[PDB]
Amino acid sequence: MQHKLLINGELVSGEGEKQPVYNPATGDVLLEIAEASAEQVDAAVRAADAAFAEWGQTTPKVRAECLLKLADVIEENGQVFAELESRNCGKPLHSAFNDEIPAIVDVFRFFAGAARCLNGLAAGEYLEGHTSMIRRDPLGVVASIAPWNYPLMMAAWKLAPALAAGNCVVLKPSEITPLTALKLAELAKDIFPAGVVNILFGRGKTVGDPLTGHPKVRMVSLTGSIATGEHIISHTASSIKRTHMELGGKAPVIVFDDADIEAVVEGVRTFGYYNAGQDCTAACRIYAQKGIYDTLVEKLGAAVATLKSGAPDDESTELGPLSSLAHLERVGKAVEEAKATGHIKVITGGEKRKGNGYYYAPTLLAGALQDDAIVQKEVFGPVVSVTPFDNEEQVVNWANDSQYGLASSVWTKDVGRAHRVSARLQYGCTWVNTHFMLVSEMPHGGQKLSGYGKDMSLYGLEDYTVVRHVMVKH
Amino acid sequence: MQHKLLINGELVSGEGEKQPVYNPATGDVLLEIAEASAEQVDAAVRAADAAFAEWGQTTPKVRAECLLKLADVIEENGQVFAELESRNCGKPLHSAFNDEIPAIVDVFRFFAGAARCLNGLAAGEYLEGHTSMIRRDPLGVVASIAPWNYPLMMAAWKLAPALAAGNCVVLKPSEITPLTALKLAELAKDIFPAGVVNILFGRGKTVGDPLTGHPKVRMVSLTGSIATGEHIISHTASSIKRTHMELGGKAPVIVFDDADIEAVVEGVRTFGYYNAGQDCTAACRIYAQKGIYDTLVEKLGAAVATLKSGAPDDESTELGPLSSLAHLERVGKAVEEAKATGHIKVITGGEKRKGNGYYYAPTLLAGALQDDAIVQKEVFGPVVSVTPFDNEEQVVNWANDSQYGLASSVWTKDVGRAHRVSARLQYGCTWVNTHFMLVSEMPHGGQKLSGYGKDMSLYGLEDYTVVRHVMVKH
Amino acid sequence: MQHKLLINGELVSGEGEKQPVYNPATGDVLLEIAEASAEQVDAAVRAADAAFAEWGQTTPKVRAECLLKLADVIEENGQVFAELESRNCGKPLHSAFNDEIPAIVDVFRFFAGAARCLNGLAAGEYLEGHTSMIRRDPLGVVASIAPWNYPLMMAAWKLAPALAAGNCVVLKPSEITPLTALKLAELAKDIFPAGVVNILFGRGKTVGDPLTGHPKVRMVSLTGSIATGEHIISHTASSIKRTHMELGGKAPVIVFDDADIEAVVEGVRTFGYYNAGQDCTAACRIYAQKGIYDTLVEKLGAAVATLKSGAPDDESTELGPLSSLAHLERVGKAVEEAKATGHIKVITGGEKRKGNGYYYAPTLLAGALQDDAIVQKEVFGPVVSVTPFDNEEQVVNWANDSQYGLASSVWTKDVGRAHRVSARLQYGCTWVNTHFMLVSEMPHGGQKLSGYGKDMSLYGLEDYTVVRHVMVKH
Amino acid sequence: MQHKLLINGELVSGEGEKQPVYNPATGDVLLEIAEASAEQVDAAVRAADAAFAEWGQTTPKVRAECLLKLADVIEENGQVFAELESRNCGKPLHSAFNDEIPAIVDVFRFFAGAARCLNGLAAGEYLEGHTSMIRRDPLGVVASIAPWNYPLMMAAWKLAPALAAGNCVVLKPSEITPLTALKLAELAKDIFPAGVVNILFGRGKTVGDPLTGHPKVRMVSLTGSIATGEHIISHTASSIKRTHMELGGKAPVIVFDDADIEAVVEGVRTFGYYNAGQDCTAACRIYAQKGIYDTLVEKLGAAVATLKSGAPDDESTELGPLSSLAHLERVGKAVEEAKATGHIKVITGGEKRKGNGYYYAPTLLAGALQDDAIVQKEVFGPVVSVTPFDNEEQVVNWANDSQYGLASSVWTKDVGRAHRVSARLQYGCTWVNTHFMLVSEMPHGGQKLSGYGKDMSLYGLEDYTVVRHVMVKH
Ligand SMILES: NC(=O)C1=CN([C@@H]2O[C@H](COP(=O)(O)OP(=O)(O)OC[C@H]3O[C@@H](n4cnc5c(N)ncnc54)[C@H](O)[C@@H]3O)[C@@H](O)[C@H]2O)C=CC1
Ligand SMILES: NC(=O)C1=CN([C@@H]2O[C@H](COP(=O)(O)OP(=O)(O)OC[C@H]3O[C@@H](n4cnc5c(N)ncnc54)[C@H](O)[C@@H]3O)[C@@H](O)[C@H]2O)C=CC1
Ligand SMILES: NC(=O)C1=CN([C@@H]2O[C@H](COP(=O)(O)OP(=O)(O)OC[C@H]3O[C@@H](n4cnc5c(N)ncnc54)[C@H](O)[C@@H]3O)[C@@H](O)[C@H]2O)C=CC1
Repeated sequence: MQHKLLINGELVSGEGEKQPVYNPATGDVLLEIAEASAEQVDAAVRAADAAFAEWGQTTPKVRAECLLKLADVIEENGQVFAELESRNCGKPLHSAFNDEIPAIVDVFRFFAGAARCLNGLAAGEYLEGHTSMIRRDPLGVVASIAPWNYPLMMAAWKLAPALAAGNCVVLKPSEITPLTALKLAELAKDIFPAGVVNILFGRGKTVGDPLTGHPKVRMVSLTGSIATGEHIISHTASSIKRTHMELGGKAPVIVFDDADIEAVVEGVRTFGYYNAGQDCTAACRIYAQKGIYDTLVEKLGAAVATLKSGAPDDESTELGPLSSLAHLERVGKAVEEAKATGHIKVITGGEKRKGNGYYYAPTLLAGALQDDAIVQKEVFGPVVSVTPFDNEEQVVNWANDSQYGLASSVWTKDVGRAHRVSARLQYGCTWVNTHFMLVSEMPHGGQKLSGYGKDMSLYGLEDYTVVRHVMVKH
Repeated sequence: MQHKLLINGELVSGEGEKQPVYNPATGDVLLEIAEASAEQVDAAVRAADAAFAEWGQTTPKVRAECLLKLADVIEENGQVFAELESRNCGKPLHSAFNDEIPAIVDVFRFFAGAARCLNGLAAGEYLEGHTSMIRRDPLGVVASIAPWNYPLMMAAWKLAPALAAGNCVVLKPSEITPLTALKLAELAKDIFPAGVVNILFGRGKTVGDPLTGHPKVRMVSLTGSIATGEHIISHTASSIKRTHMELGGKAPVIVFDDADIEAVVEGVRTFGYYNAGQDCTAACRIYAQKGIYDTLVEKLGAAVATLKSGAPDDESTELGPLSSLAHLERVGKAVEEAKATGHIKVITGGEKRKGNGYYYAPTLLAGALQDDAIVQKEVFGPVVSVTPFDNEEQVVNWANDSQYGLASSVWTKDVGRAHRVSARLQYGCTWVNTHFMLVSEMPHGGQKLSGYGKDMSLYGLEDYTVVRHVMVKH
Repeated sequence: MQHKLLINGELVSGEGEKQPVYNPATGDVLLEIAEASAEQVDAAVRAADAAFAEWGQTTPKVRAECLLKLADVIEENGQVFAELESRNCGKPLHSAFNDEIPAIVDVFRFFAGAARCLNGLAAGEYLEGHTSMIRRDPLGVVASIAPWNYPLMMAAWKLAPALAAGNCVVLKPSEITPLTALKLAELAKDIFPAGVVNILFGRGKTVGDPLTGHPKVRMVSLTGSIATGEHIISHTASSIKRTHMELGGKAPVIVFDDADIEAVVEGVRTFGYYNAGQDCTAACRIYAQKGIYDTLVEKLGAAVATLKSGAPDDESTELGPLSSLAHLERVGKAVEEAKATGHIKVITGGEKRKGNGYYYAPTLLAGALQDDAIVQKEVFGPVVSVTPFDNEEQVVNWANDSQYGLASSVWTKDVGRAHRVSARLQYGCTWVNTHFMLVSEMPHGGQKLSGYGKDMSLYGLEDYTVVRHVMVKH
Repeated sequence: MQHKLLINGELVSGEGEKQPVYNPATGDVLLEIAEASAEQVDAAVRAADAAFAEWGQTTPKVRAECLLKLADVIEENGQVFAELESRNCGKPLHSAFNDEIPAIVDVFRFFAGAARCLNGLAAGEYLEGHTSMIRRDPLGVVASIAPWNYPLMMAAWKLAPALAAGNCVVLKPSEITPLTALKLAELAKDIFPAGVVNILFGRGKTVGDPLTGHPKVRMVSLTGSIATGEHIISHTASSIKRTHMELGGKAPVIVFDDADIEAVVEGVRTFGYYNAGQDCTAACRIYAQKGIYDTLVEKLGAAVATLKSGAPDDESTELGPLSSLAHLERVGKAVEEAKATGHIKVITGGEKRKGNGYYYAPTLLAGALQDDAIVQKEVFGPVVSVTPFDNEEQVVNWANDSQYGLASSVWTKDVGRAHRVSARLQYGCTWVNTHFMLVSEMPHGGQKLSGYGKDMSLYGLEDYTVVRHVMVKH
């Protein structure tokens, strides 16, 4: 149980107000943790700023080596990290341990390698008698704001490319889920020079506002809700801060008549509900051609109904709780508002579970229409909707008439159709005949209200550099 | 006398309010032009949105061809274009014809070539049994907002990459300098399909606010002031619009003891006052090493005093007027504030010219200190200040202690020093033993409050695309 | 009608031996052209080496501009180039004019653009206190050897990236087909500085050998047979000359049971027999799944039998003659070899056309086995074989057990299978559900005995550069 | 000492003839090692080729992990590798351990990361209704030939990119210096799947020729002499094998009047004679402007003469022996022909050292002229020549009139000139005011008779891939 902030190479108790941290599987408080005070946010940013003079002139190879050691330390401590995440998030331990930990280590190893591989334009005399070259320099201090659904994983996605690029970082995890960030703080303390990495604790208003609005923070990076994104953008507009934003999605799952229906069902059973659907790429919005609609709904309803909820440290557990009491009510409301339309049918689920801890039933809803709030707004819970469609053109225009733009999939056995739909979809990512898969080499990020900017890949690193032109007269 | 807007392939009169356009050399009204109405702003964006369906799916080759045509049409009308810009802007005719026109033509020809040269990640199996590929797709409707200092040039810088990336465009020129834009509108009418290029006219509040606020606008690109920049980021925050920003600069000209002093004087006499200093890269704030400080002030004062003001259409004319009455007043005020410091000597200039038109005397200001407003804040007039400095480390630190980050130069004969200073400058571009030189291949753009995003280069193209990951299960 | 060599900016008669050039549709001599003498070969190389001192220091902009004006000139002379190519090669006029001319113009336009877009590595301090940058400089004099199948087109493929990169070029066309290249010589005389382009006439032994063996030639680029590839490689090994090689292919066309059979027939009818099959990507070797083999053989033999041979200048003509008397004998003996195998049935064709000029009948052969010479060796004629297969793995292993690696296609409606096979095929190109399509943006070039290096695309330009590291100590 | 071959996952004794390995400090025989037999060569290529089936389809993540593992194993055994290298090559122990070992480990760590960062072209529709993507797939079996100057390091330069690209490898070390190769074999046995790495022992003619001439080998990579290069090119010509060649250089050291003479002296003293000058980037050829010529020659002579020879395992030792008796015989004869020219003065050295072991005296030769053999031919021993020049243009022309193209440097304080001369030099790399410095991210490789292709950097990985165009019809 580690509870202190990391500021300028030191572990320090927050001197701000204490706040409760819950075990969502039971509703019990794990502990109370004191927030960073106004003075602590400011000290953190100042240390980062002072660390940048030397840190921002390091070589790729030195940064690469810091990142590989950070990778090793997380890997050697995988068990402890999974346990804290499962306790804090209610993730089934086996899921946290087997799926997330290996990914988090790999993010770090991949960004170590990428640090050393940055592209440019050929240097030469584009104007007679002058030599031009292009560099990628870092920006300075980055404010990173991580969400509650993948606490350590988001932390890794924000830290790794910022560091790789030669910036100093001030990280605020969600106040719901600080436990693994504060264990990382303890373990990562001496890997980077003092002030290069600072990790704080507390709420958006009390810690987040002073952080993101500091005159020395040159870039804010955020993964959370659109209203938060909107807020950070206006709040930092007076200093034209670089922003980097991932604000959720509402992935259409387009299933045509020639899809392997069993594979769709097997897929959605996992991708609709994994992490209780609190996932920015959740397979939550099915468009199913009218030919296969009834068969899909029946078979999906029956596969979803067998998802096993239980203790997170039980291996048989597939579906854990929601993140907080408030989130549970949020998800519950959305479903009741679906029900209230009169044409949406509950195929299975649609209830909070009995007990303490924040469990909602795995839910499937059918007969959802394009203009329904269930289709158009992100629910972020263990809830999947099904909408009938007639034809390719109509369903592509529906999928793309969305304010979201992060992820999507198409299920069809036809080569031509898969490539047509793929080319047209206005989403950061499109899977063909699967969903959900990410690799550290391939960029994750949105368009429209989903945001802009990439996590993972070389693009991810590029977002934390400024491209510069130096032209030398002969 | 071309006064009509281009909306959906048609030349139409503005149905909003009449406004005056002036000749800055004489102070006379050139004509009055009806602004675009609220309804016309909305029709333009609707046209571009509907045109995007087909235009976003065109090939690189087809967009390139359209862009070569556009280039052609500008070069065929270069003499006319240069005349309109001179009349509206007060630019010397020979300068607008011999410097601006070819560069404009070349911007379009460059971007035609780069539309076909877009980079990606090697397609392949990053996860066993799944082929990943990476795409660069267009955003939709771009709202482009251009300044009054380089009206046709900035229009090109905004039009060329956005079209090359596959977007549709709604362009608003400065209400002060619309004449080349409206001539472009007539000339380029049938080169792109209806709705792909739309050009309007009117002020920021009455036309720019409803344009950048349109729900169908996905990206807003602005060259203009910091205040305008902050306001647009605030205004479009609610829809997380991509923003692309170039908000000016204050280019440090760092001159060491071993510099070629006569080449510095020759350079600054051009690059300080070209365009009356209304240039986002003007050589406007000199740091001069103490060994050469007084000789430089001496020789620069004498060279700046000879700069010739006169009729724009006269080949001997070197310095034209400022853009408007209010911008003359702004510049004048700045100069007076420097005087009132008590420690700043006027070496030459520092008065408004008698006569009609908005002429300001070419001005050198000496004894400017680091913390003076004349050093920290962009004047955007024919005014340069000179500050003495001691040593390399001190001056780099002073130069980098700015809210601006666009352009800069270092003058020194030593290779080591030139590279050391160039590596450390926090500026989008640094020149060595010159200033001011731009080529279509090399990006131009800032950091800090100068903004982010590039114009020109492969990078300025990348800015109008979304990176997409498509992954196909085997 | 044009017969002079281009040497150092002058048009001059060969002083070597006269050689005959035939019209292959009639077997008549078009004219006799004197070869470059050994002195002229030396002289053209020394002119290119002399021109390289300035040409290799030109800006991308200037090279681009040369290339666009060359593109204009070809376009302007489209009709004439098509007639000469049709006369000298037997290509149906409509095809040379409508297919080849527009691609040739486009190649030069594409490379104009790509010349300004060359990639590199971010410049920076990879070693503390040292700034490294990466350049892409030209090699020098490039000897270019073109084949008889696509005379002007291959001339464009060799010239365009070599010039774009800043090399000087000494081109040798096939002695069988020099006519468009000599017209090129006249037309292009003055677009580049003297000696930057040189065009010669003559055979391999008398002209190629002295050219490719010249001490100042730094790179040889050849499209032609494996034996000429082998020979050039030996003959230039003494001076580690850079080689660039496209040596033919034997494209596997893989047809699965779920293919659109009618589309495969339509495709192979054009792509097996376009240019009388004298094409490096011809669809010449079908592997047909057991399920559809017999249907495919029946439908294909019926489609092949309608191919209309006749006067090249007739709009209805689809199949022109072979390139020479010797090539006709070669093709003929290949077909008699299959037949003598005792298990290959002639479905249609399989003879010489009556009359003069070098026409072979459009030919389909069925029952060819994996180890038959008809399957294994390039015939380069209007001849296509068909071989049954059982399963996917078997046939991918068959297709890959070849000495060729240039092009290939897979025909299947199944997305999974399309991507599996495409991933696995050991060929420079793989089309899915089509064949033969090329674009200037995408590379074309082989592996194994097909050679190495690309034509078209940014990669094609890269092949004519040396990457250089300049490291500057602080 | 370890003497066994690594073939297909097993350590086996050579079954060919026994060859002596020498300690070049003393002339003692270290041991005898049996060569691979022709059967063993064949068996190695066959194991690699069978290993490719699965190894060529691994993900970048997997290969990178094998590479990080191998880096870990070399690092963990750093002290032993350096001892073996020292005993084998006469390298001073402190030099091999402090300089060579860290750089070798880093090569592997670098390539591990680069394996996951491969660039491509943007996937999309370059031809309407067709989706194009670009991949980078492995070649299959690579034969790598390592030299005796940096045995382990060159084995890493060849192994790391070939493996990162997805190829299998059969490495032949120099028969002179196999000890670290065969220690690596032992230690690396189980890191890769069976047959993915194979390490043989033996001579160019008995093991080399059958290895590089094998039908399953698709690429040959050689670092060695020009003769050897020319021979590998002719010998593999019949199968058009990809070759990859680093064949030496003669690096010009260009020293202008404004150079820091003391820095030039301190530089060359190290870079002229490190590794007894048996380096392809040796600072061996000085061009010294007439103003500073006599001072440089005096001071250089005095620095060179203090170079301390002595036992390799002694900390004070700076200069070790040459690599063998024959190489010492060669070096001594190159110096004798320089003396017999009648115009070269021996400033210091110019003799074999008394004793056993192959020590030659650190040697400085003055008054050598542009056309002398000592200036035009690589010597590869502790020998440096000095040539007086008059002007910049003359010396750049002198430096570029070489059949070498690997490395070079320029020493001058002037920014203009350093850039002018760097841009013009026809050398794969140019240092400015230093020489010799290599880093993993930056390519090393030549042009002209120094060969082509690159070691280290992303370029060096690209050299072991085939770019492929996959195009899917809609
Ligand atoms: N990755 C995620 O956690 C995502 C969450 N959402 C949605 O957010 C909705 C409602 O609020 P929450 O969900 O609790 O997420 P949120 O946006 O409120 O929280 C994400 C992060 O932003 C921080 N934050 C909030 N205000 C801030 C401020 N003024 N300055 C700086 N940082 C600030 C939070 O403390 C937290 O670390 C939920 O429906 C959830 O689905 C949507 C997309 C992604
Ligand atoms: N190009 C640059 O980087 C420039 C920096 N500046 C600085 O700022 C001053 C510029 O003069 P101004 O005309 O006042 O403003 P502005 O310089 O920012 O004009 C730029 C463009 O933005 C538009 N604009 C203004 N308000 C808008 C709104 N609410 N919504 C949409 N578009 C809007 C204008 O109509 C014009 O087309 C100068 O003193 C100079 O110091 C000025 C001009 C250019
Ligand atoms: N003077 C003569 O009697 C010659 C006879 N041959 C023989 O005749 C046939 C030639 O037919 P193609 O199919 O045109 O050969 P090819 O098909 O590979 O022709 C491709 C191009 O390579 C050129 N080339 C051929 N040998 C060369 C060499 N040694 N050095 C530089 N360039 C060279 C050709 O002139 C042509 O431009 C072959 O069967 C070959 O054995 C080849 C060259 C000369």
